[PDB]
Amino acid sequence: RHVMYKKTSRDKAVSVYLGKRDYVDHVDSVEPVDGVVLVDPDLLKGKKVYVTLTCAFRYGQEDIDVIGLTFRKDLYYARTQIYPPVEDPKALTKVQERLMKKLGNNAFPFVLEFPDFLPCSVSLQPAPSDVGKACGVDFEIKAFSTNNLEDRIHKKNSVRLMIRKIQYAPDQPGPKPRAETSWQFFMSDKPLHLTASLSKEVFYHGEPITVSVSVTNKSDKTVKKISASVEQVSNVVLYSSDYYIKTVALEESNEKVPSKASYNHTFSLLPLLAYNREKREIALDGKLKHEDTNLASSTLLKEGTDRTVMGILVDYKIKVTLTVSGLLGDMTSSEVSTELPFILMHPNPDDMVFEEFARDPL
Repeated sequence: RHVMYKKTSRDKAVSVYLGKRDYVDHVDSVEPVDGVVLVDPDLLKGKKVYVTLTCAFRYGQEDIDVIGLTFRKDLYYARTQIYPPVEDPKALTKVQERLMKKLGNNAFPFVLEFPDFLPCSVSLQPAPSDVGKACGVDFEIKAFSTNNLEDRIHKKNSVRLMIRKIQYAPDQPGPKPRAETSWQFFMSDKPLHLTASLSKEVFYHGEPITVSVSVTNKSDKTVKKISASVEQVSNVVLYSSDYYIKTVALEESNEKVPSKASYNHTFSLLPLLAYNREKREIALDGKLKHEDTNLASSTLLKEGTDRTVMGILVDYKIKVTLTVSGLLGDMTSSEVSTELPFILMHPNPDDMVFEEFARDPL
């Protein structure tokens, strides 16, 4: 039941059709943006029609196109003239052949490649107070008509589609994250040993993360609490050096571990945007008002990269923490912690209808 997405200018002259709203970064390659522009030669006053792909960092507002932006940096730009055809034909995708069958002779195909240096879609949801801290990386497909490229491009003559670049890679094979720490308290004869492990390195939005915690308490002190959490750390790397950290999942266990006792337990942590709607100064992969918006993926920096092109560096870790105390009198508590980095990823996005491009609301 394959769906195609479309959107048209107000002047109805140009009209863009795409196979997807979201194009997948596969780490070593990116699905290109292939679609067709449907023009009306008569409405076009002998004009040419171009399509552009633009990746931009924005800071200060929640879109690149709105006025009031403190800062904008264009990370990538590419333009292709689809009409009149400047020949250079290519092997149409199945999507483009299908689209053209149904749309007829005024459907001209295009393909716009992503380079490998670009970031994925990432957005920082600001605090309701500090909305000037909003920033992110937007991708825009824009088709438009013009007599001369020097001329201003009116909103009526153009059509913008705000696509996403989302990242997926397989979770096997990989390593098993593991972290140990020992702490021998003053006048304890043996130490308290803490161990945490994950089954793999890569997890997908919606996938429970099971943390295996293991405590060997040879101390004289008592473990009074055991918490396991997901922490999202964000580092803005363009315009300003904003830092953010958010707990996006937490499971605790008041089950004590007495002196001279051991304890094994698995936790199951679900870092979903569903349970973090209230939170702000948090990194997402879209606008909060859309259904398809998730938490942000882990930033994968590639060898010899300019970090700053990423716009926002996002990383995830599990934190396991034991709260430890004496049994009576001196109740001074102490924490014993271990951290497990992991990669959070978009899950794999596994006749012909047309839907409007606009993304489903919440």
